[PDB]
Amino acid sequence: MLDKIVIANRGEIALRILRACKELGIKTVAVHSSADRDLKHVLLADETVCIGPAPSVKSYLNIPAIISAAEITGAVAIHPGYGFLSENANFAEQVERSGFIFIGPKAETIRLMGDKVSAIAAMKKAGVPCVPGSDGPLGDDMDKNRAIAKRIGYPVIIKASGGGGGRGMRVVRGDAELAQSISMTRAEAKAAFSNDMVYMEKYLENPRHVEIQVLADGQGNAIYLAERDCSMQRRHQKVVEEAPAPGITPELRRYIGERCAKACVDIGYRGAGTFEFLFENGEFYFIEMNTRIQVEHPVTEMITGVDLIKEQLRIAAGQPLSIKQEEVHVRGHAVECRINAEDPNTFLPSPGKITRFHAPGGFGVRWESHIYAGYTVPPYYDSMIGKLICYGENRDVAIARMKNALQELIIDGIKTNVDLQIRIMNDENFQHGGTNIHYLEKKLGLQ
Amino acid sequence: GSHMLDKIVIANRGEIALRILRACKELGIKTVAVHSSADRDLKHVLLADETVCIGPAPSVKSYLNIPAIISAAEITGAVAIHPGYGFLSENANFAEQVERSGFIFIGPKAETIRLMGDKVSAIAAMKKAGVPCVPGSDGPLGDDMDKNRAIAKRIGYPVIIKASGGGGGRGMRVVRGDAELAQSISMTRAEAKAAFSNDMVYMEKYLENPRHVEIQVLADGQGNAIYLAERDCSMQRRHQKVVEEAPAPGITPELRRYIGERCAKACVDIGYRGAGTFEFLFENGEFYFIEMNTRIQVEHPVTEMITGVDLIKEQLRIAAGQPLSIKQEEVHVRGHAVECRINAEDPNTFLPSPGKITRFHAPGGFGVRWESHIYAGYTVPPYYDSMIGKLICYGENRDVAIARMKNALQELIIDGIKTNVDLQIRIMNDENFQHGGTNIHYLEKKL
Ligand SMILES: Nc1ncnc2c1ncn2[C@@H]1O[C@H](COP(=O)(O)OP(=O)(O)O)[C@@H](O)[C@H]1O
Ligand SMILES: Nc1ncnc2c1ncn2[C@@H]1O[C@H](COP(=O)(O)OP(=O)(O)O)[C@@H](O)[C@H]1O
Ligand SMILES: Nc1ncnc2c1ncn2[C@@H]1O[C@H](COP(=O)(O)OP(=O)(O)O)[C@@H](O)[C@H]1O
Ligand SMILES: Nc1ncnc2c1ncn2[C@@H]1O[C@H](COP(=O)(O)OP(=O)(O)O)[C@@H](O)[C@H]1O
Ligand SMILES: [Mg+2]
Ligand SMILES: [Mg+2]
Repeated sequence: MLDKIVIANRGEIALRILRACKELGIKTVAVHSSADRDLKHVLLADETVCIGPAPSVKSYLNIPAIISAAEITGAVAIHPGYGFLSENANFAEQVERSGFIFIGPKAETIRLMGDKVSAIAAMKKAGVPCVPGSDGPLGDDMDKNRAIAKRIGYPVIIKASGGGGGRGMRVVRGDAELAQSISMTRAEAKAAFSNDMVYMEKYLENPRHVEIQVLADGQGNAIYLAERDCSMQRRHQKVVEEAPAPGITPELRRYIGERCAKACVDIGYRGAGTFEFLFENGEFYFIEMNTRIQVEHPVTEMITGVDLIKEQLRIAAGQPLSIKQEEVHVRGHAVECRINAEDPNTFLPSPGKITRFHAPGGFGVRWESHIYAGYTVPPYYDSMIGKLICYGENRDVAIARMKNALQELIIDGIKTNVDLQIRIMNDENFQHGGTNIHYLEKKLGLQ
Repeated sequence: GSHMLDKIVIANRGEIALRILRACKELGIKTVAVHSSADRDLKHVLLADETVCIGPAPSVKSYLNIPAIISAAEITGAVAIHPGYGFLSENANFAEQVERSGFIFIGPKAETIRLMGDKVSAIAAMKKAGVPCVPGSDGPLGDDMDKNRAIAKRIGYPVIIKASGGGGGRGMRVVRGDAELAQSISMTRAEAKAAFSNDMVYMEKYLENPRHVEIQVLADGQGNAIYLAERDCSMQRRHQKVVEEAPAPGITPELRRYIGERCAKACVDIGYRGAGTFEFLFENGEFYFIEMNTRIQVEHPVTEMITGVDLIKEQLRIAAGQPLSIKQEEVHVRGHAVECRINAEDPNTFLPSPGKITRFHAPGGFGVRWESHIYAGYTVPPYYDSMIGKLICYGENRDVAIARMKNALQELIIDGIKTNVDLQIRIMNDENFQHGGTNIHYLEKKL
């Protein structure tokens, strides 16, 4: 019944969604900005509609233009991908009210779980352990704020409730920096996400980032698809993700997986989502839920055989999961390296025209990207231009294949992080596995 | 497990040389690329640790230059040579010379190449082993036409003349009656002598309605052997394969086990070592042996997708003296995979299309695998086979595999030369291919 869907996104994820539609005989409508007319998926799409000028605020965040596009092409559903309006409760409400299927959760669920402050409360209520913190928004009373920081114990982190992508988070190591770190985060969050709401959380020094993939049909069925380790980070943003997570025992996998599946049923969750945790000394601590598909979804696909984009579409078309928990089986290992148009050392954005391009191939090699020779990477958007995912019968083979595939990958004409990713694959501690969320920056000697 | 071979010479070119190169690099084996003077810019040559030019462009002077190839191993201090497919891979003289010079032939023992590689000797052995063959001259044809007419009378007059030392569909002519017989034997002998340096021909009954079904084997040479399902390769032009798939449609679990066990038994009985394929004509529920490839095959990736076994790595493990790791009961068929060969030829007149590839884009996505050395800027030489790449698509079922293939072929861009991409698109759209079980004559009849 999903004859035509609007892909409310761009770049690599838009192409990912397009491919899934194409395989399923579903008509595609590519909505794009005036800077994105030459996107790969825009050229492969059945229909195209320019929804605004180059800036995201004036295009991909343009709610009325996106709905109008669905309206005028007579689409039935809208896939928001990740970022942009995918976790915008207002968007979902309006799409559904306009008579279109929103390929994601109900808006009440987006507001419960997509907003971080409310998410933590709902998880402390439902029987999921969280990181000790302010357990509410922070007020302007700075004596009250200091008491909190003393309860949980420095270092602490100030986090934006409406934040994402590593934005709106500042680490506080003592009272001397607390007032100004709160103020600057409120400001950064206000200008980046609207919402100036911030809370306080204990800053964990030695955890790993372990996240649990879930699918739920909104009819009372909910499964978990093992986990992903995403501990290799810079500026609180993921650089390498892998699945399964090393060193996670079957007893722990089942413990935490069942909690997340239970949480989904208890909240009536609908679609794909990810529960993100800080994992340290054998314990999981909930930090946030992404109520949407995630960038790193392919590594889970490769180890399970489950097509998560197709599953999202199954759920949106009103069909229950026909995958049961005992039918989920992990085989092998997959690693994903994000490819970013940025300086390999300074990490400042590198827009420009790609003058030469060559993609890697081979058994277990999966290249996810819209880039091509002669494609100009625009300055307006996130720097991630592609994803390289390698699968292998085991983790050593996955990493060996990634080294090989990074050696084949050519992207000339702009700076990229390919050199960085080769360095990480060659890191003896990454090869042993289980490095923490602070490792990459420590290795790079980043003050 | 034991240490891998330190260093190998890859004694081939094109897509199979790159495939072997990738396997070496995952296993930490150093690579030596021997190449002709026309192949300096091959992708695997550009990736190889060491390169040696073994002669000028013509294959006779380079990839068939036995002493140059062996000398190359010695100069680089390689310990083994992998012959790929074609060229010297089923040349028993080469395998002997390789061993007598102190290197490992990553292949069967030379004795086994003579027994099973030669088509006349292989028919004889299999018949003595109690393996059904196609009725035929059961011996080389001589020069007196009365005796040759008499053999055709016995078996029945669609007959085919086949070169004992032939391969790639070459050195084969169908004969409909007496009038054509003398000239057909004569032309087949002359073609064989020029192509394979062996003018030996035999006569076989020409089967009207069979499918091409072949069984993958893997033997450690120590007495253990397994099979890895079957492949159907019935879509052919000039008796050479165009599309391959695995598993073969209409082959049951019970039937697969029947033929697989017999092939595995045959390996133990003849002392086979390495990867191999037994090729059958499958007609009226019965298998009839036609040949054994005593080497890796072009289409090995379809079997890898549906079994998870890395056939090249297994070749290298076995050549390192490792016994088979994989037991028969560990081998499981999952899903379905299709391969479309990509050839630089006119899609309609099949005229060779050498030249510079000016634009190139590989297909990507879940379940899509691309096996090719080609790149934008690369010149396809006129000296060698037209096959420039292989596209392989996997799905949870055959319908999914075929829809994915369609889409992948549509994404593929190769400008500058003519290719058969458009024929493969016609084939995926063919109602009878979609049905399955089309016979070996279908593609040419469709045309
Ligand atoms: N709440 C949000 N609002 C707007 N954009 C977001 C939000 N969360 C994430 N994004 C954006 O979506 C993209 C993917 O986010 P990222 O955190 O890199 O991946 P993931 O969370 O899927 O692992 C980034 O460009 C990021 O800035
Ligand atoms: N309490 C904490 N202690 C230590 N690190 C944290 C904490 N909260 C977040 N982080 C760091 O920031 C990363 C992203 O956290 P998250 O809350 O999911 O932010 P985002 O919304 O940007 O995805 C984590 O992987 C971790 O490295
Ligand atoms: N006995 C042989 N002598 C020389 N070349 C061969 C021989 N057998 C196969 N080839 C070549 O090897 C390549 C692969 O053979 P082909 O028949 O296409 O694949 P396969 O038999 O692996 O399915 C082709 O170029 C073919 O011409
Ligand atoms: N007896 C036969 N009757 C009909 N077709 C045949 C026969 N033998 C071979 N062929 C056709 O030629 C193809 C190649 O046969 P094969 O002996 O494997 O030659 P090659 O060494 O060239 O691979 C087969 O797949 C089949 O389609
Ligand atoms: Mg997060
Ligand atoms: Mg053959």
